Amino acid sequence: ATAAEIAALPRQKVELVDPPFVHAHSQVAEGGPKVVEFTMVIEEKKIVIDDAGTEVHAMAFNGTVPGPLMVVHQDDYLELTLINPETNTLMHNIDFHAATGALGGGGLTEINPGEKTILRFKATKPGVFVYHCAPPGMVPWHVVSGMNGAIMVLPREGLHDGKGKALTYDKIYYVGEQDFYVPRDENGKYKKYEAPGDAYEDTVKVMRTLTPTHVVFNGAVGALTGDKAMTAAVGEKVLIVHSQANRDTRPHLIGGHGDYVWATGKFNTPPDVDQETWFIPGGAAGAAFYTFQQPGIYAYVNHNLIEAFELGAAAHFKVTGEWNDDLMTSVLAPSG
Amino acid sequence: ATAAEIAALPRQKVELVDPPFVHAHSQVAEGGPKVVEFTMVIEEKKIVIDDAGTEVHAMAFNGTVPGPLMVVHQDDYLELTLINPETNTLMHNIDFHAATGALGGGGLTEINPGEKTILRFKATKPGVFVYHCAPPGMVPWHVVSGMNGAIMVLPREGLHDGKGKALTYDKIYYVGEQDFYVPRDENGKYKKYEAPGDAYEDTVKVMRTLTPTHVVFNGAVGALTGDKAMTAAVGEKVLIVHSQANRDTRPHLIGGHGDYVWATGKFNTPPDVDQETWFIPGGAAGAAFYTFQQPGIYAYVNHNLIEAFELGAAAHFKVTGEWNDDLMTSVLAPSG
Amino acid sequence: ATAAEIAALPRQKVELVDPPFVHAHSQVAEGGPKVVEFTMVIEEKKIVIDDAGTEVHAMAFNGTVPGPLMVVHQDDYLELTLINPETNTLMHNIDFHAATGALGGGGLTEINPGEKTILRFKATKPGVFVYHCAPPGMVPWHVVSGMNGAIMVLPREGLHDGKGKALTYDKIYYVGEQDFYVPRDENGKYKKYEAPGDAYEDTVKVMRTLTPTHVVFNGAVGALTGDKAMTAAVGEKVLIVHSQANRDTRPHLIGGHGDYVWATGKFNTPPDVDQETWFIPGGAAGAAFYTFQQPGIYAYVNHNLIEAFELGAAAHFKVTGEWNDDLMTSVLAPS
Ligand SMILES: [Cl-]
Ligand SMILES: [Cl-]
Ligand SMILES: [Cl-]
Ligand SMILES: [Cu+2]
Ligand SMILES: [Cu+2]
Ligand SMILES: [Cu+2]
Ligand SMILES: [Cu+2]
Ligand SMILES: [Cu+2]
Ligand SMILES: [Cu+2]
Repeated sequence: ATAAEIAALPRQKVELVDPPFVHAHSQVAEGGPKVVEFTMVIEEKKIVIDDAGTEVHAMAFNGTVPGPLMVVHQDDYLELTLINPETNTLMHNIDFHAATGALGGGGLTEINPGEKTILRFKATKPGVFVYHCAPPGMVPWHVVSGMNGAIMVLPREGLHDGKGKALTYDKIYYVGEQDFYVPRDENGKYKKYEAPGDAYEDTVKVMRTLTPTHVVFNGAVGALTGDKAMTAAVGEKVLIVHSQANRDTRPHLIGGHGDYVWATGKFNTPPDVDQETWFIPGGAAGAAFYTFQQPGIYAYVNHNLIEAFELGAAAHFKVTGEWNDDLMTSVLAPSG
Repeated sequence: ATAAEIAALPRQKVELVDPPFVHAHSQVAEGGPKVVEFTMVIEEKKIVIDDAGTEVHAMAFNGTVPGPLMVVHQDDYLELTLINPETNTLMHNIDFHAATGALGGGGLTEINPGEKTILRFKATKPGVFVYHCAPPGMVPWHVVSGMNGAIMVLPREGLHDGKGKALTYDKIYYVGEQDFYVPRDENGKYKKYEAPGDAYEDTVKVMRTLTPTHVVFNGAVGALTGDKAMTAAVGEKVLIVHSQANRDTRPHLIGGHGDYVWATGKFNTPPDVDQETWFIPGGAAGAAFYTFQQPGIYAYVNHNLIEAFELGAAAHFKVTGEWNDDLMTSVLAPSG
Repeated sequence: ATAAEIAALPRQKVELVDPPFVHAHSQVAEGGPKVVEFTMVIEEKKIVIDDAGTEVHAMAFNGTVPGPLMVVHQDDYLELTLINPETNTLMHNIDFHAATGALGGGGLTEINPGEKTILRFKATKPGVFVYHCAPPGMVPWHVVSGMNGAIMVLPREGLHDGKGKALTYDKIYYVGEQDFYVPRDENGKYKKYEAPGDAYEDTVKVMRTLTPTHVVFNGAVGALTGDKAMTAAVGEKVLIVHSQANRDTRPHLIGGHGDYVWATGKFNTPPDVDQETWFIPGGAAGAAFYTFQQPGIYAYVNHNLIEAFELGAAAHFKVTGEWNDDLMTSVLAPS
């Protein structure tokens, strides 16, 4: 409770890392409640989202779409230092779905270019939760320009299945999924603009059709493919955290399953098991736990396959290890 | 069980109230099975749904969009007197998703202007359920002109969490979400018509694109905002019933959570907990239970933020009490 | 399981049947693990999908949209012989969402016209699961041309509720839902094409709007209405398996409920109960169990009612038996 007791608590400063990677943390909390501190600089910046050179004026927490994942434990205090540099042109703020009161922090964090703010909240509820910018009058526009990310609030005792048993992951990835609404000119070619402000009226028009032009993981078509593929090994236990701040998605691991999925993203709700494809509503985060059993390339997709393969929502995993013929075997290879 | 047994049961006449309020009722059932009696008159009427004077020909149970919430207990009989006055122009009926047989009651209740009908059914399954009009050949048209609502079938012992702890609400609010399909002319302006029949062909064209022009709560943009804000106090337990007869929604309380959410709306299915954003599929109702911990303004939204902030799907809660600094605090107010 | 052990398992050839019917199987497995063998031939053919004569070039497992349901039990091996006849024009393959490895078997089954393949996998997880075609660089096009179906992997002990009480169905039906994306010319008329590859660029343009032209059960508007309605009696227990390989759906039985719904489709996840409307995400199969209580015509719909009644997603059940006045009665008939 008391502001004096909260001053007595240990501090712990964390350096953030860019998605899909997640900063060092422990699954089981060592010691009692802490004030965990993060800093993020907001950058408005031109990003290129596909191979044609299509451009978006992105509004990015820490310079990335999505914003980085922050990890705390249940009953920690998270303390954010949020900086809007004077080179920015817009007011921004932050709403944590994880937090209680003042529009998730958004009423207390309104910062113009050149301003900074520090917010603290108590992470009372365990799970993965979306955060996003939400300035009055301009909420969808900042969210759909990439201004969103996730936090994970781990239970103090680490993850468990529905019936008590410990689930320890070997590695964790964060896939942030983004719907973009890029205006087209008379000839169906993507438009380009000088400042974010100039794109406003044209983007609102595309938004009102409810149809994105691109749906991407980590900011761009193919950002998580080729040599940017996520990696694992046969027998390795992976947690995939997935968020969508504005629109529904239906993740699917091609060649795999979600062994335990917290599809609502909340760790006091017991996970579904043996999932082929799970569902994360717009404005939520989810998490899926899988142990790889076969080596090779996997694709991780939004299973609206038009959104996956036409709009850009596909990532790769490259998995090393030995093939298991009991699980699957080619009895007769393709032959005439 | 037998007709004679039903004829012996006490009757209870209930006066309906307009959404978002809900008629007087008891959470734990007072005594044994009753025949609960309700009367609704159907009104066809022009409504104005936005601040630009946009009109819809609404087809409204008891004159409101959505129609009123009816509350019974498990194993009561709901006996509905449905009235279609001579001042109306179309045939209407009612399908309760809570009922078993004859298309939810739809096949037994087709009434022309000038007619009435009395339907009785046993409320065998506890939960919140959609009701809606469904005239053969004309089902979606009546549903997206506002002709839908919800009933709540309480367990006789009241609400309980997933492991038997009782859940008593202080307040209950009914939010009905509606997708509308308003035709435009060649110049972008919404069309007006002089009767409901005349809008039919044009509306069907809009409906087939599957893209609503407006998504609203309680019949209009801003219906439940500012001074028509729903009210609670810090410490109050509130039940929010949300329905959508046609299209999916993803409710979120900005600054809050769904402590217990029956996302499917069915009380024999254990609620999800600590929800940030939950999902209600088109054709269903869901309910969220939450204890306010912080005072101030809260927005209640469909978290496709385009639908919420551009299309109309936003309500307010005004909450009184004192601020809890342990839960959230501004460490450094915005500043250069 | 030693190599010797796998090698000596009994084999069983199963003859497939067309949706919405399901091949003969037992709910409780009889005996120990088996290798269950199925054969399917791929057919590219023009089908008529609505009452206006709109045609599509379907890419059809076994000649049907959806593909047939295959039924095995947990820890059975499923061994599929997949044939692509010389008269087809395109390479096809298969990805079982039930299988582990090589893109669900898609990396091992790429067959040109004139070729066959045999894939074997162990069915380790119980549930209903989508299967679909998935050729590299053309995945959505084969899926939305109807090249998808479902399998059911039953628990060895049959279905159970949450409480561990057995659930035994009398009848099972498979409803495959398909989103089609049919191009139109500038007059608003649906286009017709000579060969499947001719339709490609125009179809991808419709696909990118994310708005299907038609949403149908069993390959056409009205396919499961009228004389082809599904049948049951008062007192029968019915399992409805439903799949959608690309797009969300929200099934509803008008006049009925889902007593037990495995909405995610996976039998180790306890079912939801007393459902009005349930939700199956694109890329999944779901299952609903219901005991009919009343006779009459029921409609079974996607409960986006525009998709149901304007785009084609509506089926019928005709149920025989006697009316129960306790459950519902007309006290005063329209007057
Ligand atoms: Cl896939
Ligand atoms: Cl929000
Ligand atoms: Cl319906
Ligand atoms: Cu912003
Ligand atoms: Cu939000
Ligand atoms: Cu009506
Ligand atoms: Cu309905
Ligand atoms: Cu194919
Ligand atoms: Cu798939």
